[PDB]
Amino acid sequence: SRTIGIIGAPFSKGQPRGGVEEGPTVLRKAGLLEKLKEQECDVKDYGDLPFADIPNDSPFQIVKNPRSVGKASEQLAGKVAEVKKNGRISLVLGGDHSLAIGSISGHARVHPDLGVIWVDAHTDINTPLTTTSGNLHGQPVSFLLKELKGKIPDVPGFSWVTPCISAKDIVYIGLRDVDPGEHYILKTLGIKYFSMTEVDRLGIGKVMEETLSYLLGRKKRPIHLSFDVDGLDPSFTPATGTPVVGGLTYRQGLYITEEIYKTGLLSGLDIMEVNPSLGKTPEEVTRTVNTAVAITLACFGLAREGNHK
Amino acid sequence: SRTIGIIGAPFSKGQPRGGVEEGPTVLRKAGLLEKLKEQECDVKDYGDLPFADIPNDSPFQIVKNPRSVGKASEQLAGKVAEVKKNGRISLVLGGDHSLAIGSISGHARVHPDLGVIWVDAHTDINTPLTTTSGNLHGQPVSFLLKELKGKIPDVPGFSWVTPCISAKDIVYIGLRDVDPGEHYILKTLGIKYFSMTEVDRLGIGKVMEETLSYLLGRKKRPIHLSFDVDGLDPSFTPATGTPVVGGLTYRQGLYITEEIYKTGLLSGLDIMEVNPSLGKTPEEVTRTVNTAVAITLACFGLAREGNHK
Amino acid sequence: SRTIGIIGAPFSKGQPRGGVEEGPTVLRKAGLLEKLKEQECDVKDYGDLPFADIPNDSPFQIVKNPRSVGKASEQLAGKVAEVKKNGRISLVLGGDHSLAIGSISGHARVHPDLGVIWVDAHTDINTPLTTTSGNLHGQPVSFLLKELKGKIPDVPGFSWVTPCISAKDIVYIGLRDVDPGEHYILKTLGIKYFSMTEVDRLGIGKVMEETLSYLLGRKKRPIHLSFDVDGLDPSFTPATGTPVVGGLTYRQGLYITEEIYKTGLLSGLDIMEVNPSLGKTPEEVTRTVNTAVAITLACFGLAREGNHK
Ligand SMILES: N[C@@H](CSCC[B-](O)(O)O)C(=O)O
Ligand SMILES: N[C@@H](CSCC[B-](O)(O)O)C(=O)O
Ligand SMILES: N[C@@H](CSCC[B-](O)(O)O)C(=O)O
Ligand SMILES: [Mn+2]
Ligand SMILES: [Mn+2]
Ligand SMILES: [Mn+2]
Ligand SMILES: [Mn+2]
Ligand SMILES: [Mn+2]
Ligand SMILES: [Mn+2]
Repeated sequence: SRTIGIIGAPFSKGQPRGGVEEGPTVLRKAGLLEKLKEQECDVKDYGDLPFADIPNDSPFQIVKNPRSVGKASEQLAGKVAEVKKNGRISLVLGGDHSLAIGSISGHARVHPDLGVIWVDAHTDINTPLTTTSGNLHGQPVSFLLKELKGKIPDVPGFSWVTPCISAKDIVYIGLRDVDPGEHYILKTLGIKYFSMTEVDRLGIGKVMEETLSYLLGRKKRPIHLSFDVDGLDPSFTPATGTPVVGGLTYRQGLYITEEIYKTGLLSGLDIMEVNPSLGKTPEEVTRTVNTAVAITLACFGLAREGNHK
Repeated sequence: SRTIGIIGAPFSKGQPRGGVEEGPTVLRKAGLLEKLKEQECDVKDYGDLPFADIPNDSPFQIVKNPRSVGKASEQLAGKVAEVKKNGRISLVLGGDHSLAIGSISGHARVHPDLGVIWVDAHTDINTPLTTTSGNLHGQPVSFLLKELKGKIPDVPGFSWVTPCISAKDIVYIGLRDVDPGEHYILKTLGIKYFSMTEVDRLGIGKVMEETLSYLLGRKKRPIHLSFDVDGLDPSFTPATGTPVVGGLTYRQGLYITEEIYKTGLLSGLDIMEVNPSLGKTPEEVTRTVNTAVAITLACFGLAREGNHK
Repeated sequence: SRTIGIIGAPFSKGQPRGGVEEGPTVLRKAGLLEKLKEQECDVKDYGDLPFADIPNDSPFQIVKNPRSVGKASEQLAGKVAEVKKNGRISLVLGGDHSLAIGSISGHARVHPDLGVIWVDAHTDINTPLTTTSGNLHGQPVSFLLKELKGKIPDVPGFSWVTPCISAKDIVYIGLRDVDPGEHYILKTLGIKYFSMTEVDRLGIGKVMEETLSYLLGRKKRPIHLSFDVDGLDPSFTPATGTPVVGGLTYRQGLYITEEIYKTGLLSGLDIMEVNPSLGKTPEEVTRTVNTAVAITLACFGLAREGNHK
């Protein structure tokens, strides 16, 4: 069938609010393993990677925690190749979406041919020289992008990085807050993206068919879904660090995942940007966490129409 | 025009929470008659059927209140034929969705040629031998289904039942919680169904056109819409006994009904599973009840674009 | 590029609740000017028109404040021609949707060839002789409509009015509460309209393409978008005087505006029916006001996918 390879990643130095490290914990305690098990799958729990804080991690210009971040992605990069090595799907319940540099790295080391689906309200493609806020959780893509190589400077922590995916091989879904420089990158590189504008025009039914035919048209290669919880409307996932209104509906989040699942080409998965601490009432934490589990499971089989052996 | 035949059915022994018997009451007191009247229709209020509790109604295996349930459907079965007999549309504001065995019975006795539209978050097609919870409110379809005859055992209360509708003559809309055995029945019998997955893919616009062309393609026969309030998202109908998230929007519920109305082939209608007692605030009761009325009326003419004589 | 011409219009005598006059104020204080500026546009703030209350404004039959209303539209009519005169888009943050008679007047005086997009949960096409409630905020269209001339009586305050737009030149979007007489006008005149029923059938993607091809098919003429905040669901714009459930989603409101913007044929705009006083919590005021700004800006360039110079 499809074997799962779990990697907990309680990292938060890719952005300001630390709580995001609570993700693996909360995710796990919400009953993620048993639920996957209730389905058809050999869950391999490679545990939570221990990250040793970098004592002297002085900024690169305005970029905070570069080494702290770059190593977490390096550590994670190795691991992710080990699970893809044991012929299993890599499942990364992350902290901040900066780890994406890591996930996609180890995955590519194995399947350099993969295709990416970036579900997120943000592009996360700012470079170390375009970032305004200066947080790394919003620049992962620019490190992975081949056509962007040369645009990216030499930052402490990422000597190891080698651009793996090309502009013609990633698709964005759920975008509604792109920085002026990120938009310039989007249109100039010719990146395929479905902002909330297109989801409204085509509906999620057409959006999914187009993303997948655009990705799996020529060849049937490995798929990597980087999933940022803030891709969905804050009424479904309120406990995120950077939420925007006009997001994807509970149902829309479930359609994407069921459709990706259905192709059976998923090789890598990451569930990012959830921070229970940032939720208002205790139920908003429940609402953001449960919704998160409700999506992971759909990726691994669960369909609203039913299942059976 | 189209004459209405009202039948109140305060039954609840098809499931655990009794409040569902409040439906006819609350429905009526919400001003259902006058509103229908405000439109074009001869409302015939055949009243609320008096159900005498069955003193000794011991379970059939794990199936509770079999006789209590089977007779309510038998009583109701008769009545429903009387209204279809007086050339009127049968309108059943029910209690629990177990009465469906009854509604569809008396209706079929008259128009054995009818077609069914099961709007519900659940299939309600468990047999007396597949039911896990063991409640009858989640097995009505298996009693009505011809291809299922032979699968259904001999249970106290339903000697009278004769499978009326066939697998190729019912359509499910709003499904998102189907039991492992129910799903096996769905796919094996080749039943037409639009789970929330398809509503997301095709949108309600295409879903309605496809359900109706699939049903009314060959011939223009009678239509029976069994409507379970939990078919809609619990933010619109929170006062239900078994609600699921990811449901149908207020607007989507209204589109189905306006489209069914527009065909003018509606012969039977049932509004089930509403239980005011199960609502949190007093307004959630108002929200679930009013939404319910807002759908009934659409079935009988009211259109968001307007009306006039 | 596209120059903006602002006209504040704190008018409320077109309906009962006065607060609607707070619109220009709240709108402005919410940072509307700077935000437009953040984009590409020469904002011309022609200020808030001073309206002198009419001491003796006795009703015309059941029509309250006729002169008070008719002059506000006359005053506004002049002004709107001045901004269209300075080759700028007319932006009218109004009070009650009765001012529409005015906006569309001065605009037409300049571009008698314009096309109209009436986004609203209501048709607002009752005549002085069909109006039941008797409020003018729900009859603006009947004064502007050519085919309706002759149906409209001679009411104090509007001798100046000359029907500018024809039945084949306006489109309604977001309708869900049309009076029996308004519906009769709709169907008889052959007016193009997309009630919530059609938005559900075609989705907003098809709705926008059809409205614009129906309007801009033959010729590429000026566009006037009259925007009533109650066109959207009261969960997005709760602080309105006459809100209805089943409305347009935040996202749907944004799609319309981005699509209208994209044609680059917008010449006139009005943002009506917002009344902060009528909101429950202080945040519902924030929710209704911010949502309003989020739409204005989309009309003038802001796109969820991004922007840049
Ligand atoms: N435009 C923002 C992007 S924040 C992105 C956050 B997240 O990882 O959740 O997408 C910046 O420059 O930090
Ligand atoms: N799978 C559940 C179905 S409960 C159905 C409830 B109702 O009538 O509301 O659809 C069971 O076996 O009882
Ligand atoms: N049918 C109502 C329409 S109220 C319309 C209000 B508004 O301007 O917001 O659309 C009447 O006759 O007053
Ligand atoms: Mn992200
Ligand atoms: Mn994000
Ligand atoms: Mn049911
Ligand atoms: Mn149900
Ligand atoms: Mn209006
Ligand atoms: Mn309105």
